[PDB]
Amino acid sequence: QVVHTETTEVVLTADPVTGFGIQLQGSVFATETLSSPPLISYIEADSPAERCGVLQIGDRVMAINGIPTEDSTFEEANQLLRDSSITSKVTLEIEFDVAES
Repeated sequence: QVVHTETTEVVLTADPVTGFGIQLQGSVFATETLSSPPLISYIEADSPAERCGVLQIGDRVMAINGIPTEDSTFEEANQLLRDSSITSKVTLEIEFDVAES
């Protein structure tokens, strides 16, 4: 159970069905804590994020498509996901903390 902590660059592509079944809450749309920054905490059983083979609940998004969000803006996160349609794909910079090997 080694302890780690790094940032990952997960580039996703808007699926022709749903697009981005993955949701990121800025500690506002969840009863668990609030007034906090935006992060990933929701994936679909058929979304590019789930099938990305490198995404899960816990990823701290703080630099998506350039926009690292300001303080806390849930609406901002959703906007970034929708702004991915422009290029058909987005690059979300997240931070993970390994705590189990």
